[PDB]
Amino acid sequence: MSAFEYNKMIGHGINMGNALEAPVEGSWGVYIEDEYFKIIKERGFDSVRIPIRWSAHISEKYPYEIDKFFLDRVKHVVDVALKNDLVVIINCHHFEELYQAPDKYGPVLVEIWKQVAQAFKDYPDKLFFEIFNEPAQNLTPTKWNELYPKVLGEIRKTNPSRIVIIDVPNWSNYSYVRELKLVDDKNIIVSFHYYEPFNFTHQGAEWVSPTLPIGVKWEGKDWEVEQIRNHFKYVSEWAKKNNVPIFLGEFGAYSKADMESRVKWTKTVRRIAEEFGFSLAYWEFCAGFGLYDRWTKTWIEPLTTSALGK
Ligand SMILES: OC[C@H]1O[C@H](O)[C@H](O)[C@@H](O)[C@@H]1O
Ligand SMILES: OC[C@H]1O[C@H](O)[C@H](O)[C@@H](O)[C@@H]1O
Ligand SMILES: OC[C@H]1O[C@H](O)[C@H](O)[C@@H](O)[C@@H]1O
Repeated sequence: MSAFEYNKMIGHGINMGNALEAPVEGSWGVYIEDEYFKIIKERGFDSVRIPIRWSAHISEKYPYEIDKFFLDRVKHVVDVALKNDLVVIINCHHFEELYQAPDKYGPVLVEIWKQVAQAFKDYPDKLFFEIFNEPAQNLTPTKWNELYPKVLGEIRKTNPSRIVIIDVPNWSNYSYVRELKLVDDKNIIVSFHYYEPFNFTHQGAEWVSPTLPIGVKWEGKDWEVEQIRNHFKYVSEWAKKNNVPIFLGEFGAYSKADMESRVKWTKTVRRIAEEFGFSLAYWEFCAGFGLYDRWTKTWIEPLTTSALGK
């Protein structure tokens, strides 16, 4: 039961976006209904990645205790996901203070994972932990390389062998993969995110400032495919050198991009990842990058097939 076998269990997955990583669940548009996981399994996904903003559910002061009600909610969500025979990834996501002052908030992340690891320690091996989403800014490659092992150390005290996913630093952009220093732990998976070209995938996304213009195409030209292949080969050669499996944790193009381009970009990214033995998770389930319409109760096609491969 090696890290590579567990990586294959992640397989082709999907992110439950705009839910538990909002300040409050539902305030970004998605409340996780129990049936969503049955719906996700039924379509053919192997896994679900669940972004969680734990940092908005803890006391301001030490020992940064996680709200009991929030913790039981997450427990319930995990329970239902696992009962639907999915692999489940829970993370810490959008810890804004960590990006600004990691020397101060690094110990807070440790305490958060102390508590989450303790609550989930007896869960089946199909639940994975992911220490942090997209280290960046003040949480530099170097500080991340210092911080993550300490959180991992803490996790290992109660969960000796559970799969733990380590994000690439600098927003987990592919090109920073070589900056990540690896530990001796043999039950880890390295994760990067892919949104290239950013002016395609995030065109018209109001949350980017300035808002990128729309009308950007992705056409599947040989040169366009090759861009993607070269980026992933770079991740691939590093990973093989270091004997670590790779998880493409997020990839997607915003719905304000033209559908034809989205289908081509999405299917190309998925195929290239499969080619390098990367597991993957589409961003995201049902909102602005979404594959599933909650109201019409239908998966958008062929985009969903482009994301999933079936
Ligand atoms: O990543 C942050 C933002 O992403 C997207 O814009 C979501 O629609 C929004 O809910 C969130 O504020
Ligand atoms: O979630 C934060 C996002 O925007 C950032 O600029 C990163 O470069 C990108 O990898 C990520 O998707
Ligand atoms: O969908 C809203 C945004 O924030 C999320 O955390 C995603 O990771 C990123 O890809 C996107 O830009």
